[PDB]
Amino acid sequence: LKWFNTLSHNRWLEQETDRIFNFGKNAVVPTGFGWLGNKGQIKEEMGTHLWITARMLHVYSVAASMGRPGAYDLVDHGIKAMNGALRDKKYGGWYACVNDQGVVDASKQGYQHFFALLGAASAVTTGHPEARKLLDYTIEVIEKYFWSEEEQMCLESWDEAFSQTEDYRGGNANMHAVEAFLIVYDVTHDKKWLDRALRIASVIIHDVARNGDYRVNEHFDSQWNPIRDYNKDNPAHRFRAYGGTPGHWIEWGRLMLHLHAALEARFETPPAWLLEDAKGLFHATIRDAWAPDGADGFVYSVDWDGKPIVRERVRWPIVEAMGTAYALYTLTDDSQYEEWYQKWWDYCIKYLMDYENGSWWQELDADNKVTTGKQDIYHLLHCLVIPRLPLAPGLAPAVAAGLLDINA
Amino acid sequence: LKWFNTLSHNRWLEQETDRIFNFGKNAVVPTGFGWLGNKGQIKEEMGTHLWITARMLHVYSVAASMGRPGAYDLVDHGIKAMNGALRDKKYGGWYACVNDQGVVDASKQGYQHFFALLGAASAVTTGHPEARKLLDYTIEVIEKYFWSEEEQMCLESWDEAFSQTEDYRGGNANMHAVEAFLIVYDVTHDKKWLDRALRIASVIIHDVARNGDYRVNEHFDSQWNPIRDYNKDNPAHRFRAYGGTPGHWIEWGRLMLHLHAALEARFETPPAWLLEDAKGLFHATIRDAWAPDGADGFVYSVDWDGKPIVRERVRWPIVEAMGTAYALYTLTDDSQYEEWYQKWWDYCIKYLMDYENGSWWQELDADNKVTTGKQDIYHLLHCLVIPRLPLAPGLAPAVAAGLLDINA
Amino acid sequence: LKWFNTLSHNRWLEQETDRIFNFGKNAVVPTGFGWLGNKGQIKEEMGTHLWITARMLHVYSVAASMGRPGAYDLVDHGIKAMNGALRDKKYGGWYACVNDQGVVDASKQGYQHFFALLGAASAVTTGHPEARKLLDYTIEVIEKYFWSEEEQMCLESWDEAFSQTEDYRGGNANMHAVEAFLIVYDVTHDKKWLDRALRIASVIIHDVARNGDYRVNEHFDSQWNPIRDYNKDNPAHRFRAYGGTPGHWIEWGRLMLHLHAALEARFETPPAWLLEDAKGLFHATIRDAWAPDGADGFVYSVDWDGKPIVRERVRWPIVEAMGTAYALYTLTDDSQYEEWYQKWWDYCIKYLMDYENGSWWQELDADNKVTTGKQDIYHLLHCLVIPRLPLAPGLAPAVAAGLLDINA
Amino acid sequence: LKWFNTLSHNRWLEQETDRIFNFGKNAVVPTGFGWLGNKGQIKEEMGTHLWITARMLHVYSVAASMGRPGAYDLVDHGIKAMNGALRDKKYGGWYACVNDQGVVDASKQGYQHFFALLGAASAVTTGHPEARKLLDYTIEVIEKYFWSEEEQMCLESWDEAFSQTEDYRGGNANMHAVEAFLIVYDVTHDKKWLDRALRIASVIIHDVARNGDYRVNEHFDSQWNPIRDYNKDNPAHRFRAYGGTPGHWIEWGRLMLHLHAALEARFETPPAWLLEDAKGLFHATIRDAWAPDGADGFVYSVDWDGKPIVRERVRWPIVEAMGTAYALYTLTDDSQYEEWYQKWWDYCIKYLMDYENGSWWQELDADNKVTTGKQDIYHLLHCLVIPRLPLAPGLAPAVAAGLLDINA
Amino acid sequence: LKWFNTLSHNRWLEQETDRIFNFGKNAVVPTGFGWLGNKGQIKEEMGTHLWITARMLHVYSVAASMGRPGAYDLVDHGIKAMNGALRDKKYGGWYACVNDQGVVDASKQGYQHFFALLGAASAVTTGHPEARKLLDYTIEVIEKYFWSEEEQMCLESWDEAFSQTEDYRGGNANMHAVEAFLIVYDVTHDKKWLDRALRIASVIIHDVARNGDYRVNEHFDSQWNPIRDYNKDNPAHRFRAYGGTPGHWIEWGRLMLHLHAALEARFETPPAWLLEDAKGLFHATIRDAWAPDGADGFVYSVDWDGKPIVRERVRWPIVEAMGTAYALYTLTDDSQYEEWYQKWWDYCIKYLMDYENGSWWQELDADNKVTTGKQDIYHLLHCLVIPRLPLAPGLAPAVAAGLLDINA
Repeated sequence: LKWFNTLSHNRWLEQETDRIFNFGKNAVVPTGFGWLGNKGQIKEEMGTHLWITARMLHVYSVAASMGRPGAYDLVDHGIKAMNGALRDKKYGGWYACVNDQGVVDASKQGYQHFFALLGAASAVTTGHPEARKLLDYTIEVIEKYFWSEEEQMCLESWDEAFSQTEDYRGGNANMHAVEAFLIVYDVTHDKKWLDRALRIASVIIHDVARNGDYRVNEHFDSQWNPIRDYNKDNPAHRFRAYGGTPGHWIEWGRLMLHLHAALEARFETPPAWLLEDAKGLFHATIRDAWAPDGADGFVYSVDWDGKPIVRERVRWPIVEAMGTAYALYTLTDDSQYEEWYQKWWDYCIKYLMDYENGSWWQELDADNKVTTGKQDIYHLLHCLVIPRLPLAPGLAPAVAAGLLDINA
Repeated sequence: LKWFNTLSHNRWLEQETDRIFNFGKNAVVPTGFGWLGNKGQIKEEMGTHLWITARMLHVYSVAASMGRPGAYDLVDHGIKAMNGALRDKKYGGWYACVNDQGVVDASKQGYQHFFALLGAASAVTTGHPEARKLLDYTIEVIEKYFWSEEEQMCLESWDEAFSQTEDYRGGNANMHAVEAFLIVYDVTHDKKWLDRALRIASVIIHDVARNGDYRVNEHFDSQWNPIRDYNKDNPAHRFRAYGGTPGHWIEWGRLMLHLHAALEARFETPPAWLLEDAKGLFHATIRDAWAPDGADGFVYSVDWDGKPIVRERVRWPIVEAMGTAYALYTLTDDSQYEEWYQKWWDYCIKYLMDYENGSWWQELDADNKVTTGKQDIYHLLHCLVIPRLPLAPGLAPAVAAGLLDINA
Repeated sequence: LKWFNTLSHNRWLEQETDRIFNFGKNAVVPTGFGWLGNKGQIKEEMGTHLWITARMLHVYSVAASMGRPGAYDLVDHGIKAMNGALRDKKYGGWYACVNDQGVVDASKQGYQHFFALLGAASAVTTGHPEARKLLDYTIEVIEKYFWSEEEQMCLESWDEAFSQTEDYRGGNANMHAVEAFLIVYDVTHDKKWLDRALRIASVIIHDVARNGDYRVNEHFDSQWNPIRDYNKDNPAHRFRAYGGTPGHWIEWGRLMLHLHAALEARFETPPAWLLEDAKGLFHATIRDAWAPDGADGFVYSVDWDGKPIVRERVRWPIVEAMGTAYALYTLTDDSQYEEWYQKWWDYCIKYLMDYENGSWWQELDADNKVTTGKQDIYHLLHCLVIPRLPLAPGLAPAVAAGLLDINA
Repeated sequence: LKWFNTLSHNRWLEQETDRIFNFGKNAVVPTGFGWLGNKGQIKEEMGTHLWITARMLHVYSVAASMGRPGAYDLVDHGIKAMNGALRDKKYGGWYACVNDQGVVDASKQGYQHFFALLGAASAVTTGHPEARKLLDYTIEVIEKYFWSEEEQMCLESWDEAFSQTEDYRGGNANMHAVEAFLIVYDVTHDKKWLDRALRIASVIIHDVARNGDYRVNEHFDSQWNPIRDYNKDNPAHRFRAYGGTPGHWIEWGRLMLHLHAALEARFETPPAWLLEDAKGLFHATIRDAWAPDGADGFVYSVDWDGKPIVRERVRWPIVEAMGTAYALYTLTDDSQYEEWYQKWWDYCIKYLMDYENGSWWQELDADNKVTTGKQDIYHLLHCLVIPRLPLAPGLAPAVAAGLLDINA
Repeated sequence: LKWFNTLSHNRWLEQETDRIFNFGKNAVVPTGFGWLGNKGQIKEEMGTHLWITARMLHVYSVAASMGRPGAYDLVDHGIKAMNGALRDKKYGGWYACVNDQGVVDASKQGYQHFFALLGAASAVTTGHPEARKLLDYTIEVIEKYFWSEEEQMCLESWDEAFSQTEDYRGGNANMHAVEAFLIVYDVTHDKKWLDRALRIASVIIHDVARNGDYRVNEHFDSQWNPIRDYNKDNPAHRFRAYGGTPGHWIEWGRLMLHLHAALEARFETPPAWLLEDAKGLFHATIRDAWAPDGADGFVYSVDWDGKPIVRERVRWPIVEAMGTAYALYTLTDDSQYEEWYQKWWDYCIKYLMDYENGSWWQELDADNKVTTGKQDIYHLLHCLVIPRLPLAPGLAPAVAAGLLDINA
């Protein structure tokens, strides 16, 4: 019944957190962080990705501030890799993927860059001597090719040379921008980062999503008009999945509570829609995606009527669900959020956690059985560490500030 | 020996704080806050000053967050005043002094308007519904008439209608700008107010002061050139007194350590000179001003050779010295600072504190005897509340944030 | 903004509490506790009432557990008084009032007898060797003559010989029954006391009061039919005042939250009507009684249309209101409650608290000006100690359990 | 029932402590500390006593460590006095009493010299730059004239020139020696001080008082043989009163518990008899001296059969009893000691504490009415501060070490 | 960035500590504690060493105070061994090494005897019934054969029958004398041991080392004259290595700060050279031994110009360095010290820590690679437990006093 803000529960979280930090260290390769498989081994053919490398940089900055030996070393390894092979020393920014043999993907993807921004901002909290310089440059690359001052939104991607930008606008790239902007804000207080976050949110969530029963529209045209039918011919395709992706909805919910908390931290009454929409997104994720087909677990994608499409149970959606449950609980003090949190934890240790091979499974059947791959651990901190910290400042900043278990 | 961060000492501090909060409540007048005498009674002839009203608003905002019944009411009263008689509903800003019958001094003085800015920013920490609006307005007045974007420094004064500004630039008005700016920053988290703080300081302190044996130059010309000879003719005129007034020097010291803390708070390695010049100003104050004439206490004014001019022991100087002692202790951990703090407290209860008539005496003999008036209580928080709080965020913000005694 | 559960605010409350404990100790007389006046002097003309003596036994039982010397002495004195002259050693129970010259009022009043029960129960929390025996006896009297087993409610009063009970039924006697039952429950855990309390509440509040816009109906005939007309022609009369007396409404609200908490404390989900009706009574009190006539303060009585009658501002109503704000804040975390709490504290120090003569003024005219009796300090604990403790166990029990400031 | 180690009780103790510190402040005279009267006025005819000056030095060293401004100044004043007129700069040691004109009593009294030792040892805990030098000189005087290496006990007194020691031996001088030795041990860790303490206690308490039903024999001859009849011709006379002085008995009790604690603090199992005899003395004190004549309170002197002689209730005996009660509770956790403590506090606030004129009354008649006088406050710390500290290290050392309320 | 005094870091340290305690329990052999191998197995051929046995007694006294089941049993085993086969029941003291068949090495080694003194003093903190007896006897052996009252320094060794002492004096034997003396002082509170410690250090460090650029000279002739060339014929032989061994330098640093803390605790201002030289020894160790040959880590020995000799990276040197970093940080609050600590922890988990086979590796190449014995864990408490305790009292005493994590 009572788990939040209790030391007994938090100790359990910390212990699982260590099991996860330990699992991730096996990803260290020369050009950064490799792709970990079902037993924690590296999948060379996957090479070294930008998004995975930036996330880890962020992940071990948190671990370093938690006083773990070797984490800081991984942070140094992350900074050097962001100044290495992955960095396009010719056109700027970072390549999408590279291996020891050279570049595998030279495309410049927005979401992957905002993750670079997050990594840098979090790396700054560790005080690493090269971190602040990495963030400065990253902020430059962002403002030069990913943040549109005319649209006041984020772009999707570009070719290596940054010659032509894709005629597509997405909710995922802008969501990770809001995520990164929050931390850049915490380590700069340059007002623009927060306003830009609130701006991205008022558009994709308070405007579009909210008028559609809180089902986030992911695809927009270059003029920022919803492209509802996008990918309607490739329904099961995960990448840019047709319809709405509920996991994203709930993640968006939390981010807005962090926006809410940031404003409150500076004695500023936050706009009421942040909390309203956060709940809206939270309830809509449970309404359409939680156990809608005869079994527990969150389905991956849903159509515009609330009906499931991809019913596989992928790991991160429920992980984000827990993080959001905690955020809502923190601002509402409403027990229903803690009940969902506890319920989701029971599900996780029942079907997702793998104590035999390490970490948690990537995804399961619509019947929650293992069937395809665990290259990420970054999301896990949102249900393992976030519940031990206030909502402001952000994740890394708060740990670095010694706020862990502050409310317990 | 050990007082800082001890609950026993802090309880003592809190109890005297209440004695003083109580003393000040009697200043309440229809147009704002009156001028209190040696027995806690209002001196009607003095009328209602803008600087006293603004300071009192600041003061009770702190008391309000400390949970003192009545305080919030006085805050409301202060905001009503800042919106009423004191305000120039024609040219903007506030009149220097007014009364029940009309305006007494329509001039618009910088330092007084900066206290207006501090008062509104502090009031914002109480959450009073009319506070934020008051601050925004004050921000307008300040950026239009007192903060010079071209000079990148603060002006001194304007006539009522703001037709022409005074061909003078003073360290005091700009010092209270830094003071107010730090709080505005705490309740807006906007980078500029802090950038403006450092700027003001790099000039008046790191440039001029540091090159003048840390004796702060007070009077300047419209081109910010030091007018060392200012008032060398006129007598011991307190108003823009000739030479250097040490109390201000030690005050600048603390202000820069608050600036230091703010930068550290947002994970930014602060300039090494904030702390260097802090120590410098501290030492210089003791050097020329502490017991230089056969008796304990701080002299009021000193000349460019460091020789006392006005030898009267005014209250606020030693009060600020204590505050600065605490700040330097917090950032250096050097025991000499704590020794001075205790040394100064003993002096205060022995010669300044008036348990008989209330509050503290405002000024003493060169021999520490009461002679020729207790209109302020704002300074006292610097030696009664600041020692119970971290250096970041500022006074009012920290109390409202529940940081009182956090380090004890 | 934030006072509840903050050590700074609670320190203020404690210090005021000590000022009140000191004031009431001047009421000690040979037969029990006297009636204190405006300067804290005994008004021996008033004699020694049963209710005042029972209340003081309760008050100093709290003071005693708070570690105040002398307090226990008053508790001992209170018990001896309950076993002495005040006790009807012929027919049982206690006279309504006596003096050094004999019995002044031999009537057996219910509410006073229930206060006797509260007194005995609280005294038991001190461990005084004679308290338990006093409570056991008090139980007999109560179950024998004041808790109608047939009516499942409380009787009003009896003649000295308990031969005929009054043909009237009131809310006040039954409300103080609830108040006392909660504590007996805390010191016995005999299910009946809590059940009886719920029963009383369900009838007077959930059934009657709730159907009449949460305006509590005080007068009933022996068949428990409300006598809405009762005392009509005598409006200004306060004994069994005509219409509704809001002060009682809000008090019932708190008591019901204590029942709520009592049930949660034994891992039982409480019925929702408790919290629902508490909010109803609270809002109902603000609606009709708070500043309804162009001046702050709670009116004493109101009619069935919510229109005022006795517009004097009596002390206990706003004191109880504050206690209820705290109880409701504690169960909903809704800040509106804390705001009222602070607003009322500012009102109390501005017009009620008397630092010059001691304690608080007991009454003000409709314009909040002091009229001219300062007996009772019992109510004050509800706004001074209650806010520093959980809602379960009850007041005296909680302090004896060492829970003072447990949530701060 | 529960006061020991509760913050509520300890806050009460501290507040009363401040009321007492303030009182003693007026004793400051050019030669040290004067003799305070019933209104806190200096009774000039009494002059400046060594024992009073030494005690006050000890007292304000505690106050200084508690963070009280002005206290350290008094410590400084005390040290200068111990190096001024009171000090026999010709023969060594200190005159018993002096005034502004000269030496009033040149005798070298042992109990007063041990208070000098206590005062210095306590002053050392404040860090005062002259404290150590004072302690070292005091130690030299002690070993030179008051600690008999041949007798392995303390001497009584000498003439001004230290050429003729008194042909008498007393327990009071040896008892204060133990009290001082404990603190010297705390600020030096030279085993000899604690070993001498044990030796003194083993002889006077364990080898003599214990065989006398725990009635401490105070008068001995030079061969340390008891002089039971000492002054049988003038019982009523205070100085070296006939028979036993119970206040001393219970005080020896506490001192042996601090000794017990000191041994525990160095991981050494303390002899069983220290605790056994402490219980012994405490019991005997209640037996013969507590309310044995029809009214509460402790009588001053007792006959060898346990019969009262001097029945006036002096202040310190009960003050010390409370301290010992705390010490025995701490080592036995037996509630009976806490009950006595509370009972005695009730007695104190009722008969001894004087809130009207200041401090506490020094003496009351057999019926507990103020008689005839407030020259001491040193004993009061034993019931006001001792209870907030562990038994090791001693009073001044523990406060200086930041142990106030450590167990609360 | 921030690890010291953070619960999150200390939890990491406690958990590794348990892993370490678990590894050492396997060393139990009938005659005391055996020599453990790289897989935690007993190397029977090495037999039972006095130094190892004494170190484990010490180690498990700490584990026992930390509440670990089994620990106290190992403490008991340790005491039995020190009273058994190891003890020379004919000439006194202990044999340097023995096995089940008899005595392997009958020489009486000073540094091993001082470890016996440390083990006994540490054992005393557990309260074991036979500890004090062992400590008492060890004291007698030490004062009779290893502490020279004429030299005011420690002797090196003797033959079995104690007929002739070695014509040599070493800094190592005297260093562990200071280490043991500190703990003897904590369990005897006899300044004699702290005086002897302060004396040892004033000679070995403030005298010699400080004048040789803080390069500690360890080989001396019987007249205490440095033997700079000692073992130049065996420049790669770790035993009494030629030149300087930095590991020892930094260790002396920490020891002197414990000595500093010890003096502070008894309110005695400590000699400034303790902290000054500690800083000096710290800097010297980094200057000459940290990464001086193209790879991270500390070299084992260095010549008189600071040039490396033995370049293998032995375990204990860096472990001691982290301990000293903590102590310096604790007394200077200077960030560089924490940065080194963190930097060194990252190195340890990277190359030294062996989760695969248990404990940590004992030695590495100049390239930090493992090669061709894990007989110790005593050193590990200096980087695992010391950072969770204050500097006074010492390690075992402080844990037994409940100070673990007191500053976090």
